[PDB]
Amino acid sequence: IVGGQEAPRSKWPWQVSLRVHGPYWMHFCGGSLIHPQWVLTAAHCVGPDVKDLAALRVQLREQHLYYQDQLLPVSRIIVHPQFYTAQIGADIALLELEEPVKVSSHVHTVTLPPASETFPPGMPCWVTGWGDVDNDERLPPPFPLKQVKVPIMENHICDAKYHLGAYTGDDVRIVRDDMLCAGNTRRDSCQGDSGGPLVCKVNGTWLQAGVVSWGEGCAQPNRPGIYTRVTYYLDWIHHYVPK
Ligand SMILES: NCc1cccc(C2CCN(C(=O)c3cccc(-c4cccc([B@@-]5(O)Oc6ccc(C(=O)N7CCC(c8cccc(CN)c8)CC7)cc6O5)c4)c3)CC2)c1
Repeated sequence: IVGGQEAPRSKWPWQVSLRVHGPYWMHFCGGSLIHPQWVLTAAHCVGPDVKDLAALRVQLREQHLYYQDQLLPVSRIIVHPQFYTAQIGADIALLELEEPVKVSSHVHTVTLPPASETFPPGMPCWVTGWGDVDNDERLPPPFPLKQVKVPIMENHICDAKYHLGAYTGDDVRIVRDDMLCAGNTRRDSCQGDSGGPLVCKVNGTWLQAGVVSWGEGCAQPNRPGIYTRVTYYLDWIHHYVPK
């Protein structure tokens, strides 16, 4: 997370950290709890190639990475079958946990948007995670969960911005219809936040609008952050995750 601030303990109780086995169980991507056995994340965090499940674990909401880890194993990685790269799209995946988690005020699910919600500009939305605090700047220890309020840009503004300073033909779409843009040069996600949630408050409920997907660097001029658009993938999600 670039810009913004350390998150409060009572906020983002759905935030998840994904961990890869090595010298230590290292954070590489975010996720969100959308059901007691289901984490929603980005496909590029776990694919496109098939990983060893035993090398992957999940950590539920933690104010600081590593200090009070209670890792949780994973029984299934479902990755969207359209997925090959983030730039093409369908950068969305699901993790099933070996057990259902227990829900509380500290730790509970996020609500998915109804298919009609467009998330127009001037909606207040926050993105969260333990990723880099700028281009090539690691989040320093003690690795607090960060948040930043990001302005949503309409898809067509954002596509056009990605064409400024580019050779790519204006008619050749870069920001796709299954994607969502937010951020500016002060406020953005970065590496390490991929797979975590962009959430927007609507009628006093938090809805996850996006999954942190990609961008040309972080908080770079004319390069807003790009997120997978959750509305686009509800039917796919619901094929696996009960209502
Ligand atoms: N601010 C929002 C935000 C949120 C989260 C994360 C980000 C980051 C996204 C990635 N970043 C980019 O700037 C970026 C931007 C655009 C495109 C890319 C990108 C472009 C093309 C490919 C990829 B890649 O992710 O997709 C890949 C597919 C394959 C490979 C690979 O295996 N190699 C590359 C090709 C190499 C190669 C070269 C020559 C010949 C061969 C054949 N033997 C093979 C071999 C290694 C490597 C790959 O990298 C990424 C990266 C940094 C910031 C941003």
